[PDB]
Amino acid sequence: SFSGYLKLTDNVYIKNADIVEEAKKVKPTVVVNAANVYLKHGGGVAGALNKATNNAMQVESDDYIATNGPLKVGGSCVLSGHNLAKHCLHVVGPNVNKGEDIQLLKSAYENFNQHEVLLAPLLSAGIFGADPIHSLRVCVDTVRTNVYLAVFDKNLYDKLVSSFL
Repeated sequence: SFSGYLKLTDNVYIKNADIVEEAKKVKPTVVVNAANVYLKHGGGVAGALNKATNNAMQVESDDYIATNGPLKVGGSCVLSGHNLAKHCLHVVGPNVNKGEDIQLLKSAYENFNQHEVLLAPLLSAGIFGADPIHSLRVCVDTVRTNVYLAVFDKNLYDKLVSSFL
């Protein structure tokens, strides 16, 4: 079970944590990856989760892409969670640095509603370029299932909690 989280709403919780370390500790049913459409887990959360699986996530992902083609921005797929979780829900939030529509962030968060409980990062935050305060707002206003958000950056976590409406 999840420990040390601050409750933001009925169903959204938040913690200043490294999502890889959190996943290894909890071994949740679902860990969300901040994926791109190609499932190329190079950096940010995706690079870190993939490195923790010894690249097994990338090998599985390349086979998934070879069979199915790329995901849509705002879409997702369920793959193995490897040593981190039962499943990994790869969700593609819009990458504002690639000129993608920020309105797709709500569509991206809607994927979380297919799972009762998830360990997740803030979608489109970090190297995806969106405002994490906005991502948290969209998360709380979209996700209805139980989401445990791991925010790596302490200063960002404090800003998110202190500005939460």
